[PDB]
Amino acid sequence: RLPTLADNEIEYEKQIGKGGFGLVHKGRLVKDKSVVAIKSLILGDSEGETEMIEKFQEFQREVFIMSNLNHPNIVKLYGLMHNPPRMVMEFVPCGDLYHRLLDKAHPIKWSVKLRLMLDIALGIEYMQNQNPPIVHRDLRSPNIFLQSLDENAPVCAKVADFGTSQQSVHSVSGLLGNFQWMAPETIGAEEESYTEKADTYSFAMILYTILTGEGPFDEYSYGKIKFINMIREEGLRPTIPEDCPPRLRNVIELCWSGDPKKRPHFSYIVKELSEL
Ligand SMILES: Nc1ncnc2c1ncn2[C@@H]1O[C@H](COP(=O)(O)OP(=O)(O)CP(=O)(O)O)[C@@H](O)[C@H]1O
Repeated sequence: RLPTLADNEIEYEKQIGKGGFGLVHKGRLVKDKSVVAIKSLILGDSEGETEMIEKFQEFQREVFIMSNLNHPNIVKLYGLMHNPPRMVMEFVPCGDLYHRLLDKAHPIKWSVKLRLMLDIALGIEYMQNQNPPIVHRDLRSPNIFLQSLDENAPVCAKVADFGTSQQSVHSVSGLLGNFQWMAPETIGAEEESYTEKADTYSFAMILYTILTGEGPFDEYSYGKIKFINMIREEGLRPTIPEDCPPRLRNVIELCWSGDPKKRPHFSYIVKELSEL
């Protein structure tokens, strides 16, 4: 169930849109004075081929997945708008995890890192406890939005951008692109199936990037085919630093296991991370 907002129920402020299927605007709900992000669906008729205009299904997939999710560590969908088709999402004020980690002169302090780690873990835990489980398929640092970087804040990090997300009681397949973040069983061929355990692998890469501030696999340089082979067949993984807490190292290593079934349930992951 998703409520409908009219053009008068919200007021626009500005644009900040790097949108995949349109434009993103900042705005406010007239009722709450609540700050809000507006994601529009813009079909460029003078832009793309009839196969490219299948970004409609992405906008759709997002709406469908978002309508069932209600968790503090997942970006909330307030409602839907028409003409154009628009998603009304809560505004997350501190940017995303990818851009914040680029700032080397200002490293995130240890306690805040843990808040971020646990925040994302709780979000994904929620996703995997759904019936059927939510497979995000695009878990990476740009898709983690930062609510606050204060260690005592209610919510520090939120999971976002469920556009390529799949929710099926059966098996899910499809070759994914962004290989440095994605499970080995998702990057080799479309001809093989995978589960929500792929997200558990992606999460390990997110744990690594928070811990080191560095891009996963940035320490290596291979051609695409050689890179995919190493990850799949030779167990190529980013190097966990020697000073990393023993319990965090174990969580990361189990979460990026080549064998998907060895990647832990998030009840275990949350518990382990909370002991850090
Ligand atoms: N709820 C929100 N709160 C604050 N900013 C948001 C937001 N939703 C989107 N944005 C911003 O609007 C822009 C739109 O990006 P979008 O959400 O479409 O991801 P994307 O698909 O562009 C990631 P990539 O470029 O890697 O594919 C981003 O810069 C993001 O920071």
